[PDB]
Amino acid sequence: QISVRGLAGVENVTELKKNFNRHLHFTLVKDRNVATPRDYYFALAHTVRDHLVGRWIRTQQHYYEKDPKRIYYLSLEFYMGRTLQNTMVNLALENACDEATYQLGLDMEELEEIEEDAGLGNGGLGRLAACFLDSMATLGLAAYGYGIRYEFGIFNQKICGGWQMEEADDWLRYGNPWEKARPEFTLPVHFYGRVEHTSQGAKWVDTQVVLAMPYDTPVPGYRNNVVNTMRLWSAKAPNDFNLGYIQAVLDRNLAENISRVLYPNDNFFEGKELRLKQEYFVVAATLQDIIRRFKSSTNFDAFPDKVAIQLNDTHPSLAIPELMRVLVDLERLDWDKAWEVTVKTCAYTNHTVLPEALERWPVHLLETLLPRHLQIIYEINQRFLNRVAAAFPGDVDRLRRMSLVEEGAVKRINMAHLCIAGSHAVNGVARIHSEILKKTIFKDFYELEPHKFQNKTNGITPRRWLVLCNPGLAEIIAERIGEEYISDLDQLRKLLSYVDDEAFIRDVAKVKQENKLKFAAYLEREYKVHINPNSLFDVQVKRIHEYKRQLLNCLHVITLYNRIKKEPNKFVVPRTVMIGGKAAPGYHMAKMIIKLITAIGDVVNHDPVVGDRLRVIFLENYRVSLAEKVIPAADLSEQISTAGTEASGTGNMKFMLNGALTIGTMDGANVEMAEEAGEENFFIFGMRVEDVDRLDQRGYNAQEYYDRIPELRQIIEQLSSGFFSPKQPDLFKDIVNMLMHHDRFKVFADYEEYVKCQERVSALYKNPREWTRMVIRNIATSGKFSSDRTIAQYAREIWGVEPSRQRLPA
Amino acid sequence: QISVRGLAGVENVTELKKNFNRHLHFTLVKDRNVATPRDYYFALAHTVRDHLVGRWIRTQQHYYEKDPKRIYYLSLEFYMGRTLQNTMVNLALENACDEATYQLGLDMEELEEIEEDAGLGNGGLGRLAACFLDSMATLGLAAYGYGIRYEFGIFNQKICGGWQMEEADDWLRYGNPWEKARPEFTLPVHFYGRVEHTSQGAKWVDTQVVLAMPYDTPVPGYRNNVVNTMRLWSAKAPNDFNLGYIQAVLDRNLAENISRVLYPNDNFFEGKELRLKQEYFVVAATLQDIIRRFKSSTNFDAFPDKVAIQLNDTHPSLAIPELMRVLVDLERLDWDKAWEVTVKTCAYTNHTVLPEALERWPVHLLETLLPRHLQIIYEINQRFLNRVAAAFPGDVDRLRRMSLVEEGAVKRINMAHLCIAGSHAVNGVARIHSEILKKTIFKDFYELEPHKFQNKTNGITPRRWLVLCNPGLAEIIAERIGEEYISDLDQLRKLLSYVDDEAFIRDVAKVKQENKLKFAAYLEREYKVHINPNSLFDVQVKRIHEYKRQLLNCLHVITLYNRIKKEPNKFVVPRTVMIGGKAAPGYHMAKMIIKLITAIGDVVNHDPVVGDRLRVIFLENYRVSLAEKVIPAADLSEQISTAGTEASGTGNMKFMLNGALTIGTMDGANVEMAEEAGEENFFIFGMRVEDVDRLDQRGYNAQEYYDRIPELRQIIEQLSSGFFSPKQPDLFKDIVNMLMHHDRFKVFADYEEYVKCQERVSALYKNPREWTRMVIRNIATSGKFSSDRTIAQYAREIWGVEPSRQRLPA
Ligand SMILES: O=c1[nH]c(=O)n([C@@H]2O[C@H](CO)[C@@H](O)[C@H](O)[C@H]2O)c(=O)[nH]1
Ligand SMILES: O=c1[nH]c(=O)n([C@@H]2O[C@H](CO)[C@@H](O)[C@H](O)[C@H]2O)c(=O)[nH]1
Ligand SMILES: O=c1[nH]c(=O)n([C@@H]2O[C@H](CO)[C@@H](O)[C@H](O)[C@H]2O)c(=O)[nH]1
Ligand SMILES: O=c1[nH]c(=O)n([C@@H]2O[C@H](CO)[C@@H](O)[C@H](O)[C@H]2O)c(=O)[nH]1
Repeated sequence: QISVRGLAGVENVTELKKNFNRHLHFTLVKDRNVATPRDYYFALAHTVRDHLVGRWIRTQQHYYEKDPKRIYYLSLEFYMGRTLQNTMVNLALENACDEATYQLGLDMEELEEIEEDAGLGNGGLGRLAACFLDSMATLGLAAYGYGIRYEFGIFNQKICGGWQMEEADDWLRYGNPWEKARPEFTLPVHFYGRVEHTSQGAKWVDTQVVLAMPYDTPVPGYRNNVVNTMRLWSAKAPNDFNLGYIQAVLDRNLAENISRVLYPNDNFFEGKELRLKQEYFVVAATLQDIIRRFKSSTNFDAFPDKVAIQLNDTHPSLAIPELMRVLVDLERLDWDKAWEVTVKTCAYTNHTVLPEALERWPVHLLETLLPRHLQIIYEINQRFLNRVAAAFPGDVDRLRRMSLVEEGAVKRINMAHLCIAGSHAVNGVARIHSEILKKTIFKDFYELEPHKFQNKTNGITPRRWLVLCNPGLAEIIAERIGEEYISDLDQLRKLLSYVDDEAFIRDVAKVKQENKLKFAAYLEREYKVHINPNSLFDVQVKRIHEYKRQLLNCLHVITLYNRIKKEPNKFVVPRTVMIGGKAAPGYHMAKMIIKLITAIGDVVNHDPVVGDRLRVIFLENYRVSLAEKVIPAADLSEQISTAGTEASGTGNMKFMLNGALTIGTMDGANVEMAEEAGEENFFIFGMRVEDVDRLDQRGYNAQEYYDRIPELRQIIEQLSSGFFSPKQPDLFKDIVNMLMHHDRFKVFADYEEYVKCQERVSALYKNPREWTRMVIRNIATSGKFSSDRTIAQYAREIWGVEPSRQRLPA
Repeated sequence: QISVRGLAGVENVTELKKNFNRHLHFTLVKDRNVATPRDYYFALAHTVRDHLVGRWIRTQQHYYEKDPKRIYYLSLEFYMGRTLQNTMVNLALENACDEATYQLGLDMEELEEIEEDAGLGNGGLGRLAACFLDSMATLGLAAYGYGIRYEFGIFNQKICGGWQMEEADDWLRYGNPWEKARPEFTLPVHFYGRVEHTSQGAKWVDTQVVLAMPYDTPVPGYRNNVVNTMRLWSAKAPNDFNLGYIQAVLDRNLAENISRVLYPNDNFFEGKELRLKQEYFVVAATLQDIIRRFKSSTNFDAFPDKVAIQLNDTHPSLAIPELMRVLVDLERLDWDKAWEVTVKTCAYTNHTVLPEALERWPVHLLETLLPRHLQIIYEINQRFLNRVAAAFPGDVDRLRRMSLVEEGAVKRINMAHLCIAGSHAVNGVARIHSEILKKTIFKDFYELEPHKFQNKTNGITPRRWLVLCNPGLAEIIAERIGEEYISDLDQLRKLLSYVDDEAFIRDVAKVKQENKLKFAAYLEREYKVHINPNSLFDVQVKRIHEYKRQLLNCLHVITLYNRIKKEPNKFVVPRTVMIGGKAAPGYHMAKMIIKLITAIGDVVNHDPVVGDRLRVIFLENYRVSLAEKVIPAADLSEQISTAGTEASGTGNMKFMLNGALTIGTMDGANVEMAEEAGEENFFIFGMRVEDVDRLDQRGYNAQEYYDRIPELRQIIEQLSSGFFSPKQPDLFKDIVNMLMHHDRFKVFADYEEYVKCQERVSALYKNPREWTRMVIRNIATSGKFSSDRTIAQYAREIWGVEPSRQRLPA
């Protein structure tokens, strides 16, 4: 059908059809008479999977032959989403499979919707790991993703009575055709026990054993025949476990609960023992696997030359003391040599400066669960502080500020300090974020070892986030500049010479209108809700959090509603405001924000006077697959976090690449996006980081804004009086109280400028031609935000390896 | 290689090899360089499985087209063992696969040993269900086996310090290539709740829901292209289950524990709630499946004409009240009509008369877990007793004896009485057993409804128990009379005309010697233990129980040892005594019997004076796969249960079919075996049932035997003094006490005759030629014990269907 989807050759279509029928018969054990849509989906999945195996086997054989330096990306989250379409795109099989299924009398798009999302992540951090794996394979790096195979991923969100309800994400229910169990590589992981100090070295004994069984999933690079591996560990009890008889067998569940479920917290630390076990479980199994592969290449001096370990946040921070344990206790290396190897092998990526998100584990927990690691951490701390004392003699406060051990109510271990001390590189995820790290929270560390600190601005993969979710846009672009940009996004700059091209302007606007019509139809199909496709699609999708300020968006929506009610027969640019995202189960305020959104919609969407001029819809169960649908249909991207709180943001990049203009604060990657496109082509507003600091020094008083802004006062009075909750007048009392007395994120402070800025947005939308020309200027300069650029920087500046765009023989 | 293993055609061997390589590549994702023996086993399993699918799909389509009466065999146990070789045998692919793997440079026998046994059963009862499925498919019946897919089957037995140690049987660890999940047929099962009586009928509400997910396994008939289905249910929690968040997800384990593990009790009732849940779980899911299939053929009058439900023991007895519940509460049929349909649909098989094995569930348990079923059971009881009262006016004691409800400490429901009342046929499993049912335990019921009682003597499948485990014997037999006997075992009688044939006599003896050499080698291979292949292989394998009297065997062994020590230089026929079997985890006496066996071996096997004249070995982890190895190598089969206790026995039939002579009591099927072969060709000894009754009436006093038999007294004194347990002199005090003061099975009473009989056995073994001629007379008359004969009788006399030997187009 479309160019960028590859060729539909005669031979290939014929081959695909016969293999599809073979799998339906032999694999699914069914015939066309009793086969269900799900049966057809699996028949197609197995058919596409077959095309991966050959490349998968030779890629790994290749690495064995060439023995290049290996990159190990450790993360407790991999937000993969669906795999079928992504695999077809990277193998250039989309059109052939589309044709083949068509001839079999089937609609491939219908079958694609049957696949469950692999929701092994919460949001940005988990998605970043997924985009990175794609880019590493596309850049020919010998990379491996290591994580946990959660039985239950992020919960499915249901909205009942306007409230969020959570239900288990049993994604493995019907089976996963993409994974391959490798029980032959099962490894033992130890817990509890005690430390014995013998003649030669310490020994960790009397431990409880839990087995780690790996499951491998293929990660195909973009049309380069490279297929890397994502290995996820599953917990298994040993057969002699607890061995009444029946009860002993049933208690196996205890040990296996380790890989049962993903903790649903986004940017928030919850110090639960089960979480600590998950963190050590992935680290312990992964390192044994790494060392095994290394020995199968005694000379640990060359370990850093053949191995690079990237820690995604502090979640896998235990890799540092665990590597020391193995080298010192098992391999018998002297401490100094072991430490040298560890530091040169490990690199750490920091993701958010919010204090409530930092991992600080109680010493009593580590003491009971990992006694040897606690001892190693104390020793690391002792030697690190000796270095600090020698560099800054007499600076006693610096010593306590930098310690890995925090004193107080309960002693805790600051995992971020542990990661900085044991890594040769520490990076932030956006220029402004990395600068904040050096200027504030890690100032002491930067002064001691300035060379360790770097910046690696985040990115997104243009495969899933353009070609896959927005084929129409990828096509009109390819028509003008070719297909090379798909793996070299910087080439999009060539589109700048088309900003005045009437044909192009018209095509860009047509693609957007088509995406909006498709999404508008989807809303009625699966969610039965009417919306006007001619309105401006104003969307904010991301996890619900106070710092992301979905509340500021709500205030604007209510402002628009009150203005309309005041002057009913006055023209206003029609808008469909869409807000979506999940709230962590125990985050009360976030759950109240969701209720507020649906409550506003209940009032606005049923007011006769408003008509189709304003609609407020809450996008239920926002996840990767839904993002792929709504982002291509958006006109306006809301990135309005308080300056200095959003480390980077990645959703913002997805919107920019798909033809939406951005309204946001100078926070995270927004700053670099505006810099790339030009501030005149971005809708910037609000306080800058410096402004926020000035306000804090002075003392933030929300009352002041309430007293001086009539429109704001009206809104707060409506909320307090029960205007949006008739049967429950004080339902939103907690929200009003927080906004008025303890708003850590200064919602009111940016209210006026935000509303003003939104007016400028509506003004531009009234001029279709100029709105589109600004869109083109955004798409044309979004190249810097490809994760291929990000990974190339990690490879050269941190891992010490060169990326390759060379194809492998298929 | 051998005739009975089919042809190794040029085309087929070529096809098998390419498909084997295809699976190793695409299915296992490996190459010949990294493939392990397990990888090769799976490659072979998937290759053979492919040959099943076509026949499986058309067999089921066939039943849909012809709509024959369906037979549903409900059992909580299906002791299947391995599936690879059995599948090749029934598809006539053994030689082709042997050749194909040979050419690939692989040993098929080595690969077959890699497959895990499907140990979803405890012993005879579970194995009977497995043999039955094979015969039903071979006889072309539209039959379905319904059970539970236990995650953990019967525990693996380890012997440590002479004691039994149990370890979890994680048989699904590496995956099961034979099963096919059918999540599309997932059904809800209800528990707890309460009963609401409305205007029209009662309603079961406020229940907890557990999902039942079916897994289908193919059951191939012998070379007739028929492939039936064994459907096993797995428990799954609903996604809204219990929906802190984390804990709610982790608590899903509670509900899913239902299908977690098989209760390891053999011939013993343990009234645990979890077991009751398993029993209802299988019954509830199965009946919904049956009714669905029935409606997809309103007219429940014809239900009994299209459906037959066979209850294997009382374990699935809840099918009766559950069928009534559905018909009355859901379909709205009047009670009388519903009862008529139920009785005509259900048939019940009784398996043992031991009182401790009878299921008698506490009313308080049924009251809380299945409130509606308890009400239905009371109503059934009320109407049944009204019938009894009318038939035997004034016989008040008969009323209390026949009640389904037992009064006393705690009220209980006698499930056997429930089954008799609600079934149109009740059968015993051996002639003597069925007679005992009518004369004793079910006398009252027989007098009320004599027509209901029948006999169906057990049998074993000649496919697994001859062709598969003893190809050498099947071959020399085929050479003389053809291959027809494999599916018509009665033809073995033709071998009687070869009893004087010198060539045949020599071949029979050669095959046995070969089997013994092979087994003797196996013992050293996997268990490192030396034995003399020239000795008489005396074996007793079956679950450890007091009624089976492994203790009587022990007394004989010790007698032989004491006699040798007394007259060292006197000649005696060499023997290797082998005893094997598992003991239920909580059965103390059985565990003590195992310890006694190993203790005897410790003394006997290391006594210089004995030499290789006597060896005592305990066969560890006795299971189906081990039975297939030891039975073909046996010379003497020990079937020595106290007369009247072994309902039938089936191991006895396996030994008779494989060339071993039998020493046993006139109990269970032993009586019919001796009758078929002729008492002169059997080694019968001990009390008959009538003798046991006389002793009980008089009062059994073990002391008498001890006082009058010097050799017996010596043995008991050795046991008491610590002769077999030096470091622990009183280790066997419990055994001696039981034998002397409360032996329910009269071990001493049969001691003298047993030892005398064993002397006659040794006398015959000294004459190779005559021993073999007697063996031939046994094999020649073992035809009656084929499960094909058993199933043909069930089909004609109970289910109302005609068996067919017609092939289906492949
Ligand atoms: O994901 C979450 N983010 C949050 O900000 N919180 C918040 O943490 C605060 C510090 O303990 C509490 O005071 C708040 O009541 C709580 O909502 C959560 O409980 N969960
Ligand atoms: O637990 C967390 N979850 C997250 O999603 N993040 C996020 O990681 C992203 C990738 O670097 C950043 O772009 C986001 O700004 C950050 O909030 C965190 O920093 N921490
Ligand atoms: O499988 C088993 N078979 C048994 O015979 N027993 C027996 O049941 C008897 C009745 O309660 C007890 O008195 C015995 O001590 C026990 O070993 C078991 O505990 N388990
Ligand atoms: O729990 C039980 N397990 C058993 O193995 N049996 C057995 O079932 C067999 C098949 O009918 C019989 O041949 C055995 O004699 C009987 O003990 C029972 O009767 N009960």
